[PDB]
Amino acid sequence: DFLIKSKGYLDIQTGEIIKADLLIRNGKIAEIGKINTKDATVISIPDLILIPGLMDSHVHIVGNDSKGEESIADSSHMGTVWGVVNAEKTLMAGFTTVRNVGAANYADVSVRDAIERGVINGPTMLVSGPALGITGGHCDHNLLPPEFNYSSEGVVDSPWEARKMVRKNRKYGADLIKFCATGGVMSRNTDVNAKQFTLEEMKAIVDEAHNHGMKVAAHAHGLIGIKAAIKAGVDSVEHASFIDDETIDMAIKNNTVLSMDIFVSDYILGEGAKAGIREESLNKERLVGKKQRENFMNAHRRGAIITFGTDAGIFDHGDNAKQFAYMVEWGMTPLEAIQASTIKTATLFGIENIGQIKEGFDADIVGVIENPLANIRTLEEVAFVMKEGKVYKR
Amino acid sequence: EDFLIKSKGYLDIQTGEIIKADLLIRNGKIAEIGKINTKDATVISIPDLILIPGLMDSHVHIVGNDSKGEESIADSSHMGTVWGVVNAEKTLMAGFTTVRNVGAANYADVSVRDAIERGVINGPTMLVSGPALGITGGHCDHNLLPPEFNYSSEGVVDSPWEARKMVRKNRKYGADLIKFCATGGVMSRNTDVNAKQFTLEEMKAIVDEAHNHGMKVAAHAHGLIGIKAAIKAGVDSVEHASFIDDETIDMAIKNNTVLSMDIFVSDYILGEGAKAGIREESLNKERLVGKKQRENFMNAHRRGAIITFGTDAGIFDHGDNAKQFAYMVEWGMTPLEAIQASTIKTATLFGIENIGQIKEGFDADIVGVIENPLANIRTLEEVAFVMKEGKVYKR
Amino acid sequence: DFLIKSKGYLDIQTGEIIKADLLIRNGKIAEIGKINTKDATVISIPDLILIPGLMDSHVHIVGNDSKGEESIADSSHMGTVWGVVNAEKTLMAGFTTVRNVGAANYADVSVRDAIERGVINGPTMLVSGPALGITGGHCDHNLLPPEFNYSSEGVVDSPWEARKMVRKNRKYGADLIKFCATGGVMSRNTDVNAKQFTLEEMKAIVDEAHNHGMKVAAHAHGLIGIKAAIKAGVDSVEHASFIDDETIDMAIKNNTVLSMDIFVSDYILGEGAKAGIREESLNKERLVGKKQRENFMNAHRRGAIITFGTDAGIFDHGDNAKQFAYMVEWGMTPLEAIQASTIKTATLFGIENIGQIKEGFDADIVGVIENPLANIRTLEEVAFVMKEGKVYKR
Amino acid sequence: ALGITGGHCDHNLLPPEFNYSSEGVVDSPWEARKMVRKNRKYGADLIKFCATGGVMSRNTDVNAKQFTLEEMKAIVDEAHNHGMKVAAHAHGLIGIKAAIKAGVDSVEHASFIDDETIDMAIKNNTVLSMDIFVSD
Ligand SMILES: NC(=[NH2+])NCCC[C@H](N)C(=O)O
Ligand SMILES: NC(=[NH2+])NCCC[C@H](N)C(=O)O
Ligand SMILES: NC(=[NH2+])NCCC[C@H](N)C(=O)O
Ligand SMILES: NC(=[NH2+])NCCC[C@H](N)C(=O)O
Ligand SMILES: [Zn+2]
Ligand SMILES: [Zn+2]
Ligand SMILES: [Zn+2]
Ligand SMILES: [Zn+2]
Ligand SMILES: [Zn+2]
Ligand SMILES: [Zn+2]
Ligand SMILES: [Zn+2]
Ligand SMILES: [Zn+2]
Ligand SMILES: [Zn+2]
Ligand SMILES: [Zn+2]
Ligand SMILES: [Zn+2]
Ligand SMILES: [Zn+2]
Ligand SMILES: [Zn+2]
Repeated sequence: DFLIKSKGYLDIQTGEIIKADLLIRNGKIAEIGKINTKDATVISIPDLILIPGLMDSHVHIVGNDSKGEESIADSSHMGTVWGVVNAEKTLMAGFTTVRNVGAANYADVSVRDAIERGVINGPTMLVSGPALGITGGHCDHNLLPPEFNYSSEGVVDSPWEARKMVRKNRKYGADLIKFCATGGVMSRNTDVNAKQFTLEEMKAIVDEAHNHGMKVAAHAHGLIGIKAAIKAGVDSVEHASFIDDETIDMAIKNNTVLSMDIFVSDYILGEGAKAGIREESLNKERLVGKKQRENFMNAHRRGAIITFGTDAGIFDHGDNAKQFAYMVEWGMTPLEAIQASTIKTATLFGIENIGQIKEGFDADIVGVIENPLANIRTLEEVAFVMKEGKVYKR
Repeated sequence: EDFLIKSKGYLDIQTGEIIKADLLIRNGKIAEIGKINTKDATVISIPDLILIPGLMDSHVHIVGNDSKGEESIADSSHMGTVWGVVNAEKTLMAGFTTVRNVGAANYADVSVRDAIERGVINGPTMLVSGPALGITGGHCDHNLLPPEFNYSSEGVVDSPWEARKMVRKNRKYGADLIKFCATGGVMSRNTDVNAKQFTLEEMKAIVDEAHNHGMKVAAHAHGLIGIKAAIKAGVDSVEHASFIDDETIDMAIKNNTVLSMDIFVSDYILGEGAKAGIREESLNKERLVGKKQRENFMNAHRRGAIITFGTDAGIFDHGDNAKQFAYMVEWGMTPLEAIQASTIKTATLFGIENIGQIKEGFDADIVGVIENPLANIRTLEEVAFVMKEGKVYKR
Repeated sequence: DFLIKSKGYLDIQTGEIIKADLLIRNGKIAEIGKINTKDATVISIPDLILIPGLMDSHVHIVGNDSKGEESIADSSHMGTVWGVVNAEKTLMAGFTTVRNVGAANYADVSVRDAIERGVINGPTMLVSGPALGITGGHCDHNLLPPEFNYSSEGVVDSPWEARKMVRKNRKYGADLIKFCATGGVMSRNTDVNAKQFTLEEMKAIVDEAHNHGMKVAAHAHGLIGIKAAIKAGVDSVEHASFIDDETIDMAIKNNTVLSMDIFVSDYILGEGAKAGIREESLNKERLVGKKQRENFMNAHRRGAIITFGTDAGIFDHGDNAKQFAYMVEWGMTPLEAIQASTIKTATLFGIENIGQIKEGFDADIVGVIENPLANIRTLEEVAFVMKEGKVYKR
Repeated sequence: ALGITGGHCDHNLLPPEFNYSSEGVVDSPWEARKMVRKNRKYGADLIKFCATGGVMSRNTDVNAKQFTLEEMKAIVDEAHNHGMKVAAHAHGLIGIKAAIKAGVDSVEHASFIDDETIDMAIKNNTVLSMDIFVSD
């Protein structure tokens, strides 16, 4: 049992700093206010303001981050090694629950299960397994000559094939299903504006996933794909870069969350240009970047649900909180930006008893130096992290 | 040669009346009822015993490996066949003369069935399903190996035409009926009991093809949404039916959908099975299912739904099937209704005539028992005389 | 414990009937003499003479015995069902240890393990797994058209292929290795007098098997294959139908046991002719039958070790004891015939503590009506069977 | 690790219907040669093989030799050609002899090593890597 004495805590619903102590037992926030101090151990942390543990709705924790010629023939296990490292970095940054949204060989379930079993430290991961795509789509790997005839793990090309891949992902322990509805920036030979998958295929994916109580995320930059994903019944649209007034309203009507990664565009065009990102990808980034944040601002105003998704993996894991500054700059209040990373994500994830400092809820608590409603860039350097009643950072 | 059964009196399963008579048995049928011209050959003098028709179980798994421990880990599938021989005898000796085997691999169930039929081994007449059909990762699938193995079990199908083909394949290799998983289950790893498995289109395809070949369809379904779908697809029986509500009990009544409910086996799983080697995930899913199923069993009987005697023997010991009768009367059936559920009700479900009744022309599947079963139903738990097809197997 | 009081017991070495009691503890014969019936519990069988449990060195317990058109498309599991039936029949006939010498799919290890676990009743089986043969050999199944290109489980065609099949059999639990060194009677398109396998292949089979502590049996009718099998170093030659003076001496020198089935030829030409045995097989039986028993007589005289192998499976399981009468008629004393089925087999099998009613040995004991040295045909109907301290027949 | 079909390095935990053999299973000198080459291809520093049965595996005789000497020599020759060292798992005496005779750089466990073959190891610079603690 822990008793947490602090400068106060953010009531995320109201936007209030409230001065109270927190009693923690069985990894849950047991009690809030003045508590009987005779009992057990005390976390004296009186200068820090406490916020609920942060959430990212779009990460790629597992994957090889080694670069250069020496890493060319690396096995898939190197990506699992990197997953361990990056899971720690994500948690230490104050992110306690994340949505891993594409990985190969179910190494994402392995890292998730290892965290859950307390083998390694990291956030609670909700994992997708291999993302589902058409032949030659964004989800497919178009880097080998046709003599190889290589298609990646999640490539499906009929409603029933798609159905079966959803079933196979669930079999090997996926929490959600992810699919590419358009082309993308980071892949080779994909049109960002063209729709990938027929609506029948998209509907089959969504129907099957929901039947198993799994939520569906859809990668979609181009407008025609965003429309189709919403119409198919997805729970979130990732990126949503060219969303217009009419289909923002479609999303509002259908409770479709818009998981928009407005920060990562600056990394790709700046730091990523000489990091090793291809020339074809940088040109597709120009088409997407500036237009996405304009649409982000419009979508928020019109009233669409937007979550905090960063596409961490492209940029460094642990730097996820840099998106908060971008989020307020493009039309959100500091409170709204933090709500997008807590209560909004919680609903999207379909997990209750997280995202709020409230009695009964899980003890996922982040301590921060300044007031986050005054300066949101304090989230970029957190000073206390507790996940499930365990302290990982001081 | 002919036999004369001098009994304390047989039970007319239609009426409830212990009609005192004698029975002449020739060619494996009941030829004469009443006082007969004692003409021919030998006399089965067994006058302490009340006579009932041979008992039926609509849900068994006779073939399967019952060996436990580390020593049995790399056993071939033939061990499950060996056990099948053992368990077939144990089933017949417990007074069950016709059973419906409802899920087995490699058509070993048709091999055991045929062996019994050929007189190679002793056991009940089996109606066999072959491999049960299920989706990838479903209850019918084996979810115990790593993804690297990419293992899916025999009856895994994932499209209406794949499903169609599997029904045809089972028929090709000698199946009598078709069985499929409509929801997740208790005993499997990584299955949601509440969630539906298969699309309705898939289910309808299975049913349509099976019925086209004169095969009946059983559907494993715990969750309500899958029970609805199975009935709507047109199955002949819903196994378990654990979360069936008022509305869909009426659906079943309207469509002649039998409810094959296993109310006994839950006590074995939570009690004896907890230390026997049943996984922690399975025991938690049993607590969700068990108590609620029997409440729904009581409600379904009262609303007027056809319920058969199905035990899920294989989980518990084969031979102990008759233990469910006590549970059956306790949960709203009369002693007569519980025996009817194991005789006439099952015979219709099985689609076999000339069985389930002590009547002239019917098959000589006759069980002798000590006390009156309408007085004490637990006498069925220890039968003293078993005749199957005019041959005596127990005295 | 068990205290067996009988008329007496056959001393298998001397041929005398010793009067004593037999104390049984933990499956072994603990004491032989006048024994204080002390703790427990007495088996009074005063009319019966006790002999060691009988052995067969050549059986096929697992295999489909169903005939007619209805059995044509039977799965291999029907052979397993029949295996259960035939194991019981073998044990009730007073055979407590047998050597099963060819079966498919490791169904023989399944039946053996089921008996060992006490799931079913039967003798202790020593099993071979699939017999090794060349393409188109006696061990191969030559009943399908060439379009099918079917070769059976144990077909090997190089020394390293043969090595690997031995290793594979051991992996899936075989006790011994069996191979075809010549063509046979019961197969289609095989020359009985032609050698199958090169010597190099034969030597590789034997070397690998011996390296693992497995014994090697070789099916060999034709003289030239018998020679080769002995030269390769086999522990037994099955059938050995055309063995001459020179190679009988080869067998004596090398301790090569001759497992000869003299009875079964009368079944094949008589009962089997109408049972469904093909015309090509009956003609090859006429070449083998009469000549084999003449050679059996010569080999015994010259001093070669001959065990009791019947080829049960062709004829009915349980009728194994009929070979005893044939065995005395062709040059053995009644004692020598029973010795061939007890002490001789035990050595061949490589199992100690069986085959003798002796202190420390296993309680494999058969009770019989008359004296077996007076009338050997009492073995054809035994009255008492105990295997490993358990009574199966009274 | 390289091993025979059904050996200590093989995994004998599945039914014969699966026909599963593990990654390093080799059953001829040239197969063995190839697996050494494959291991080197994907970055191995040394080669390890099972020369006898072991404790922790299912269905293996600890005192029986696994691999022919020819196979063993092929493994060692090929590894040495690439400047890789060879370790050999060996409990039983008859396998330890063979591994030394084949020219391994170390014998792992070496549980039943006698006077004569300790001298063989000394003469050949064969290191004995012995795990005396783990049995407790
Ligand atoms: N707003 C952005 N440009 N985000 C980057 C998109 C990255 C995404 N994985 C793709 O390849 O399409
Ligand atoms: N009353 C019961 N618990 N019935 C369910 C028995 C187990 C069932 N075959 C399953 O795994 O789903
Ligand atoms: N002595 C004999 N009858 N030998 C022939 C027995 C049949 C033997 N299994 C074969 O086909 O060769
Ligand atoms: N006494 C010992 N060192 N025992 C442990 C041996 C471990 C080795 N991996 C084996 O199973 O063979
Ligand atoms: Zn958590
Ligand atoms: Zn994307
Ligand atoms: Zn992404
Ligand atoms: Zn706002
Ligand atoms: Zn019948
Ligand atoms: Zn079920
Ligand atoms: Zn069942
Ligand atoms: Zn009633
Ligand atoms: Zn024995
Ligand atoms: Zn033969
Ligand atoms: Zn034979
Ligand atoms: Zn003699
Ligand atoms: Zn080792």
